[PDB]
Amino acid sequence: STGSATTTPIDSLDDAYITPVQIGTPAQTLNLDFDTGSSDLWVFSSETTASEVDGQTIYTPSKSTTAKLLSGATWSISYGDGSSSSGDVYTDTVSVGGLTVTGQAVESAKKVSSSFTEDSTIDGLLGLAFSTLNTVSPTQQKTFFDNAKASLDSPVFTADLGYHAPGTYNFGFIDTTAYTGSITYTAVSTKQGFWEWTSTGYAVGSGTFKSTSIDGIADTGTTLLYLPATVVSAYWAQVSGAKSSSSVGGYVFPCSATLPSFTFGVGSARIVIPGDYIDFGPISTGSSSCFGGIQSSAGIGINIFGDVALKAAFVVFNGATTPTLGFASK
Repeated sequence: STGSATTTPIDSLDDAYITPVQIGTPAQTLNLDFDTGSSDLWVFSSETTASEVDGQTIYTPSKSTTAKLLSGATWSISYGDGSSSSGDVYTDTVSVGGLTVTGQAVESAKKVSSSFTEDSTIDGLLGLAFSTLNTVSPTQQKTFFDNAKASLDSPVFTADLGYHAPGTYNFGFIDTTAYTGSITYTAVSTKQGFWEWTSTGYAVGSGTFKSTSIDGIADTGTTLLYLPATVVSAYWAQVSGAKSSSSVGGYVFPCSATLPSFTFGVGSARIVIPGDYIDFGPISTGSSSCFGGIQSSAGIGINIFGDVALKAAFVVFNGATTPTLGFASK
């Protein structure tokens, strides 16, 4: 089997991407944030504290003839941005782009933190990291991809995120029309539960490529590109007037600037992020200070190849017995 679904930016800045997902019988379609950095499929629901729902579409398990309470199971997750959610668990039928998994754990939110409530466009998350990170207790549950894998034509999914435009998540096949050149594959460590890999270096604009190993994670659920402070300083030093602002929480730059590109290495191959992809717009409405799309990881503990980086590539998440990642230009 295969599946193919369009993923759409939630706003004009590509702050996140939503993909429609069918849950239950009859189908209830919710727009979920596909997140290769976590491993829970959780949704706003009829059980979510009413004051914490503000415009999201909810899953109502009582209206699904295939929903079954997973007795005794609870979940609770905290994300790197400080947001969180928790609740109980149903199993139900879940379909993405024509690919159907029966008995998928659907984690029903009883509580969500403010950033989730405040984002009316995101009805939940669909985790695509390794199932060892799944938070369901006392019986850990498998991700949608893990459950589908054996049925897929090939044990892979691909992320093709658009810049200010829709893109595609495919399951079970590699669309050879969706990229240019060849796909370069690179080793993955699953030791932390992430799609963790080592970039071979970087360049800023037309500058020379610096060969240096940068371990990080391919994370569709993180908006920006978080890299070591040395790398980030070298990038922003090429932008007149750019500075790190403690009050704003990162590098800002004059909105009048034209940003340089940023290149990252994948083995001997190179992925070029155009400068425009690094502009996240005014820090507040009407400001001439703009927020940068490349930020320091120094306070995180891990480097994160988020959407800013991934949207410049066609990315293969190869879930073979030994997982690997593939990157192609497009």
